[PDB]
Formats: sequence, structure tokens, C-alpha cells
Amino acid sequence: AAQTNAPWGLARISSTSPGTSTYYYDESAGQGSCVYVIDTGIEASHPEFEGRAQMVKTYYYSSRDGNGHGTHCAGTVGSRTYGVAKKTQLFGVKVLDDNGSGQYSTIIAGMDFVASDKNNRNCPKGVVASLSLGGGYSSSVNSAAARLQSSGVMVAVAAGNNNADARNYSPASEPSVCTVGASDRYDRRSSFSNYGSVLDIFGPGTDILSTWIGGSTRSISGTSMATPHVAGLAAYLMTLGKTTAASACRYIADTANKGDLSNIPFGTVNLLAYNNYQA
Repeated sequence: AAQTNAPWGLARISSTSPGTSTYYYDESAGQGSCVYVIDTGIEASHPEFEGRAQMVKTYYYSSRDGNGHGTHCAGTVGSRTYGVAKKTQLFGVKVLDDNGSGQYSTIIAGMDFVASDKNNRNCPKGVVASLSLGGGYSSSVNSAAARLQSSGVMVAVAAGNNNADARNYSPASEPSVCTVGASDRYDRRSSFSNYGSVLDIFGPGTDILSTWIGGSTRSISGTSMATPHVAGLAAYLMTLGKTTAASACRYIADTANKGDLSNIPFGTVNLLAYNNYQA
């Protein structure tokens, strides 16, 4: 399948070159997979989600996304126009308040929630979790991410936006999950992207158009935007049967575009997520 005039990040993930604008992908499109977006919520009524999104858990007075961040990330995973895996099922877990903030205890509870809740959902092609959040190093936060991964969920987490080594941030620093840095449309490391040996992969993160609350759209930047590209890619590849939740991060690194990004610090992987789809 070909989506013309796609957001640059979608085109990038199906291309061996920057500078194109059509997204190419197998029509299976993540059907039969599920992606949990652990964030500020998801505006599930947005036409872009086509009834495939739902809130399953909140720790606050509402499950609605009063911020936009979670809706944007969910849109990059799976919206019809802005999403990588256009037929996946999206499940929202609201661990962040409408200011985008959350206690680590709440975030940990949300991760353990997903590890159990997947057993209440129909995801025959596999389960992914996208975590566009983080703060300073916490062994307990890392352990929760490790448990979620161990339970059979492909966990993708943001590297962070400090232009610093991600070893000092959580869950970015957890070795067993997939830690995602950000790049721009010219294949440069995004100016804010964290780096370091703990990163597994880069995805598009600068000037990313996606869904927003109020039935709208907007372009924003962050490792929060790169992470759902990788989460959606994992769901798409799992639906194709090419990999599993336990092996998808490694498979994405195996099949990435290699050596094509600029301003990658010595010791950080130079790997850009790529779907290897041959039309």
C-alpha cells in the first residue's frame, strides 16, 4: 500500500533515503495487534482513530486526554492518516495528568496494569506498549518496564529530551526495553535527543504531525514522537509474523537503516527504524 503526501516520518520509516513523502507498507497494517499508549490519555472519539482506540484505565478524575500529548502519540502509532500501524487496536492508560505530569508510583502501577490487562484483550498478533515519558533514574521504574517486557509486551520508551546520556533517566536506561532516540527530516540527530549506549534505535522525532485533542492535528517534536513510530513499527512487524514481542527491538535494530544519521555521538548506535517493505 502507498499513502501519498504522508507525514515525513512515515515516509522515512519505509525509505532507504530521506526526502520522500509517500509511506509504503503492507496492507495488513498491524491488524490483530494491540498497542497500549501509557500517557495523558487518548481522545478516542477522534475520527482519525476510526473506533479502534479506547481508554482502559485512568488514575485521575477522568480518562479523557486534557493535554493532547497522549492523543498525538497514539496518532503516530495507529491513526488512519498519521499512524504507522493503521489497523492496530489502541488502548489508553492515563498515568499522566492533564499537565503531562505523573508520580513514578502511578507510572509503575500503569505498567503492571498493562502486563495483566493484555490477558483481557484480543491481540493474536501480539502486544506493544509505548511509553513517551520519563524522569531521573529509578531502579523501581526500570524494574517495572522490565517486568512489562518480560510478560510478553514489546516495550518502547523515549530516550528523553535533555541532549544528555540516557543512562541517567528512567525507563530509558532499562536495558531490556527498546529505548528510542529522535531524528529530523534531514537525518540529523534531533537537537534535544538523548544519546548513549542504552539507546537501541532512532525514529522520526522533529516536527511530527499527528492527532490532537478537540478533533484537531498539530506538529510537535520530542523523543515522545519517535517512540510511537517504533511502537507502531513493532506492531506492524508482529502482525506480519516477522518477529515477536521479545525479539522485536533486536529485529528492528537488525533491519534498520545503518550509518545514515549525523551528529550521533561516538558510542551511540547509528540506526534508524525501517520497515523494509518491498512494494
